[PDB]
Amino acid sequence: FRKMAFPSGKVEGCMVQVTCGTTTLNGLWLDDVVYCPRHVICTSEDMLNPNYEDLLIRKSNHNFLVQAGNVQLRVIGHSMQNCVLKLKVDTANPKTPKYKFVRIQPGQTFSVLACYNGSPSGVYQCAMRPNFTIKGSFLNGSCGSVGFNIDYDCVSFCYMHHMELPTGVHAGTDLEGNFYGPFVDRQTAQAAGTDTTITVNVLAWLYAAVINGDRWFLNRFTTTLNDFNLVAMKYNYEPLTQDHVDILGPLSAQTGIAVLDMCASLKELLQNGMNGRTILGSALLEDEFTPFDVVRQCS
Ligand SMILES: *C(=N)Cn1c(N2CC3(C2)CC(F)(F)C3)c(-c2ccc(F)c(Cl)c2)c(=O)n(-c2cncc(Cl)c2)c1=O
Repeated sequence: FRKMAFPSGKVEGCMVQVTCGTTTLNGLWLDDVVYCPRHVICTSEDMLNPNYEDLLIRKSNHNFLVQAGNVQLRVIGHSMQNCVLKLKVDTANPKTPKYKFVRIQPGQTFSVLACYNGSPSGVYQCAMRPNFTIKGSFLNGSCGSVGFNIDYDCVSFCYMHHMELPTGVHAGTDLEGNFYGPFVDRQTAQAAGTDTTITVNVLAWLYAAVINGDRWFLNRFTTTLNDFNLVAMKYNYEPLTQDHVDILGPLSAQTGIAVLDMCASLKELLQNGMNGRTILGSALLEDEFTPFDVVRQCS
């Protein structure tokens, strides 16, 4: 059992390099618009507290260089939308996939295509944490890398990378330029909230373990939503709702294991630990697989 990303080809053909003066980062080219982080218009002296509006007045169309590999795009308009710039270009991307922009909820997963200088370098699976950070793997130059899901033909873009916080976790926006959580595109102290564990995801992963033949943690007990939620609170797990129970319905049905029974098994794991045993080759409880992801990789 492994985190698996979506095939990246459809997004790879959308990545470009954006340069404003001496500042370069990655952009996303869809139809005749390139999307990128607005901090492309900054220099180092700006970063403690940029006035983006004032910085952008000194910028004309020709001050943005956009390159799609070799293909050299002509910028014919620009605007700022929240924390992204939209550069209108003369040429529609011929490789534009069917796509949508979506603002995800905490707990939801997506693939990241990490890019440097407009070139794709790696793909991996990630999650929006409850505190609205993502635990990405990004180096300097990665801004403008995107997070997405692929449903049949359609690319659903949900994340654009902006910044690494001092703690080494990552913050960024939806493709409308609104940050997830309370983060801002300046270099101030921005402490994260409690990184709580995504309970419904852990349950989904326990079901995937049963589907794949790891069953040692199935115990004799059941519990109630309220009693389980006391336990979740003590262990900094998200509260489980009836909605969560409902979305676990297919996995429950497939395995014959009532969601509240699986809850009682999780309770025991939280209270007693894993006593040196593994689940799906992991020595901790994994929370970055959704119910939806589990179905994908199991059947
Ligand atoms: C991303 N392509 C470059 N970079 C930044 N940058 C780029 C600048 C801000 C320096 C500049 F030229 F003036 C504009 C940041 C960053 C730092 C502070 C801040 F408020 C923002 Cl909005 C961004 C950054 O964090 N990273 C980054 C991203 N992911 C991982 C790492 Cl190790 C660094 C970055 O590459």
